[PDB]
Amino acid sequence: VAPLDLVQPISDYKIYVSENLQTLVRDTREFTNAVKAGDVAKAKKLFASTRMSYERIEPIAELFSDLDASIDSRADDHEKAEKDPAFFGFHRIEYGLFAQNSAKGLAPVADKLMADVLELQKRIRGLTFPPEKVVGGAAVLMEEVAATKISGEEDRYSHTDLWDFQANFEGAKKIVDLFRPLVVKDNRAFADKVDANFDTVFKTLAKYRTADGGFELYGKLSERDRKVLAGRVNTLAEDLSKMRGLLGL
Ligand SMILES: [Cu+2]
Repeated sequence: VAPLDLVQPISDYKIYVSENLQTLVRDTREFTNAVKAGDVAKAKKLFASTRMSYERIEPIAELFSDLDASIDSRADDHEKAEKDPAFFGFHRIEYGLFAQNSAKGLAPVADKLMADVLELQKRIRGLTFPPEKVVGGAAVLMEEVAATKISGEEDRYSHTDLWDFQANFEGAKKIVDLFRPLVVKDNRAFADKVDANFDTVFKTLAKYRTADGGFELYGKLSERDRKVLAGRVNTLAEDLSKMRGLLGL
């Protein structure tokens, strides 16, 4: 794959990233202001779907590692866990909303979160996307979805994990789709494989959908169901890992 042939997919991935940030900013506005207005109910129904935008751009969170750890960090990323004042973002607000069932003291965390999403948009505006970090970030995100997220660790309090899994798989697929034209040149069998693998994982999550387009609580998956998904998700990581090889990255 010639270097110049990598320019096209990246710039389209950026438009993609942009549209998700346009959608995130909006949904985070409605979401945060519901939190600050003490409407614990509205904020709970908006939580998972709001994050989908953020969870689809997670294959490149390294390119904004600081805003990542501000927006989407979790309790065990802080030495004082759920009562650490360094804990910010969705999952901090998730604790109050779902676990403790209140909005008390969440107004500060809400505005800071609104700030970070705006700052994330401002960043990516003029941020360049290394192709190996785009493909590589995808493969690893699949690696950690199968290895670590599978535990239910990301949304401890709401158990909205399947929303996030879906958004991760969708964001990762988008990348496979934008690179398929370069890949299919010498590895059509492999491109076809990757599609069928993603298709499998989507068909797997679809068993947990409801008509709204939402998902059952993650607890509802037995530890056997978890291991079956993990195996299917791990296949995705493997492919993205070999896809970046095949493209010369
Ligand atoms: Cu996340």
